[PDB]
Amino acid sequence: ADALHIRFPDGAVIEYEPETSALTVSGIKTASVTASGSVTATVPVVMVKASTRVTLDTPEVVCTNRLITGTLEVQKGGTMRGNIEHTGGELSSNGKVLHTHKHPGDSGGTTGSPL
Amino acid sequence: ADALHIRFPDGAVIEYEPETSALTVSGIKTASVTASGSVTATVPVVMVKASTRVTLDTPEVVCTNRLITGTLEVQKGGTMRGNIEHTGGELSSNGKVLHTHKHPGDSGGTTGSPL
Amino acid sequence: ADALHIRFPDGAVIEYEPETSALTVSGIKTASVTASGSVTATVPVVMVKASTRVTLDTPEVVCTNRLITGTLEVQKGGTMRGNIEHTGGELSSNGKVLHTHKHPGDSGGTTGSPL
Ligand SMILES: [Ca+2]
Ligand SMILES: [Cl-]
Ligand SMILES: [Fe+3]
Ligand code: NA
Ligand code: NA
Ligand code: NA
Repeated sequence: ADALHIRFPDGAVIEYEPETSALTVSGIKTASVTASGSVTATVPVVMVKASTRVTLDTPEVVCTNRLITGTLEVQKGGTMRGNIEHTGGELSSNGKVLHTHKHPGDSGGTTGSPL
Repeated sequence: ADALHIRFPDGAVIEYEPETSALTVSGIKTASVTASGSVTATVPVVMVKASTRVTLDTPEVVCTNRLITGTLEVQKGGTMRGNIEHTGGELSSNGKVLHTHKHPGDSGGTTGSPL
Repeated sequence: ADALHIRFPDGAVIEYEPETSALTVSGIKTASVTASGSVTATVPVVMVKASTRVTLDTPEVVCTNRLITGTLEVQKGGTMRGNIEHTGGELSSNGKVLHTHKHPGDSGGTTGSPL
């Protein structure tokens, strides 16, 4: 056909509105999509507003350019290439702080912090 | 109308079940959505269970709060702010290990590792 | 029923093609899905091709295994565990470079860079 406009007894909406070219699904509890090949979305802007969590349960997540986050937790290691510029706190490894650490010196005293 | 309940000859299902408020798409090979503006999902929990890969092919991925990963690979650099606490292995740069590295000292010997 | 094949006056397509088991939504401007519980996608490959941005506006994004990115920006700190191997530039914290930094030594001179 030529239309999609559904109002359900639970208050859900599933429709397409060609005047504004808007596909709307609202008022549902769950959605799922199960496919054997691929799911693709091609659009300038993707917004996911998830008040609990977004889980990407996969061997690999690839971000092709920039990734921005508030906090980061890495569990099992990694690699980094390129200039990595840390500021605004301490970058420590096993308690040793990059910008402030000292060493025993070579003649019995202590070095200063990094120059 | 008021219902959406489709069973296809390939075994796929596309339906909405208002008793449980559940939208189900199953038994398909591929899905795609192509839009000129935006795609938005607003829901407490998003689960993506992808046995091969999730690719976010975009100039920028933004996580507004926490990001947790198993391993991390950064290809082209970055910035970090705030306290970054590494433990449980070596944090190295060009082979130099933050928590264990030593230097030639200022009078001919070698420093100890970081205090 | 047993079919889903819609052509709209704006040129949009919403259909399922059982010959190839392909669900297609195309030629739209916006889509949104609003749910009170969860949205789940289970499929080997997820592709998001977003010419402006992907935003995960959530307390927590979890990648269960590998995360790969071009650049990284961490705004508010974090933790890292496991071996983290940086190469191919400078890893600095508050201007102090892991692989090249020096210290005042313990007898009035300057240390060398890391061994
Ligand atoms: Ca000395
Ligand atoms: Cl010294
Ligand atoms: Fe040092
Ligand atoms: Na530490
Ligand atoms: Na290294
Ligand atoms: Na720095």
